[PDB]
Amino acid sequence: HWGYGGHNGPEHWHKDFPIAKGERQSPVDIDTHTAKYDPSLKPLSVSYDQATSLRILNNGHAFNVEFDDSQDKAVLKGGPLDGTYRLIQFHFHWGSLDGQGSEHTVDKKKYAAELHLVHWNTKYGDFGKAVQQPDGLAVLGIFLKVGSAKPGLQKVVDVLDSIKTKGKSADFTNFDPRGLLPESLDYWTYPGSLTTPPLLECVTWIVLKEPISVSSEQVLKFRKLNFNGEGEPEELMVDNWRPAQPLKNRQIKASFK
Ligand SMILES: CCNC(=O)c1ccc(S(N)(=O)=O)cc1
Ligand SMILES: [Zn+2]
Repeated sequence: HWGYGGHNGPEHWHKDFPIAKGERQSPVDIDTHTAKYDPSLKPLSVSYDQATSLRILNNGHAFNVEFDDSQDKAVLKGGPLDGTYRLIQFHFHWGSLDGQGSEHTVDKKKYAAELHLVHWNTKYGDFGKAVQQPDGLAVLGIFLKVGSAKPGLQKVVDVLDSIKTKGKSADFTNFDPRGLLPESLDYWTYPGSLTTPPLLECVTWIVLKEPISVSSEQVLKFRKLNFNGEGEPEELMVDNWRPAQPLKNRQIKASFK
């Protein structure tokens, strides 16, 4: 199976998922000196007031906080998007040490982690149909740096002990994802892909410029998770990030001057 180990990591994925070498793969490096301000981009509308989180799952590659997406509760609109995108899950990618972990980079800088809030375009009816479309998904990406603690992250880190290994889940209701956002919603955007197999080219990426700060203790708790299942040899869940892929024939646009 694919992973981020010594023998099944990102450089191997193309053998089962040839789109790994496609034309709109993610993540990418964001060159802040080449991305152009686009005055036609609108403010992002993040409407998370009615979000309903349900569960948190260790799926062997990350942990996903899952939401009820059976109605337009938590939605993303505006920005570069046409239409309404419903929040289905969020997860993170992170490193074995603070100097790596993000998927996107900014002028080659790697952040300690990156949060992905995954949304699907409701014009396609369900998530599985949305991932087959070039405008099916919108993923809001937020960098994490280590410094002050993020109060709104602590409920997530304190449940992690209960989902240490692959296939474990826990009830996770009433979690408010607004507590994971930075102050500013200035962003970069470009067309890309899922960053894990099947690597489908179905994503409008929206990457916030302002990182959130998390504490060393918070990220250390992500790094105590396991990729393996219960009872199997322990492999810490660290360095679950794909490195930057070729930009090819794409432009990265900035929402801000
Ligand atoms: C189809 C099963 N895979 C997913 O639904 C999926 C969602 C988001 C991302 S990411 N890392 O680009 O936000 C990758 C994969
Ligand atoms: Zn992701």
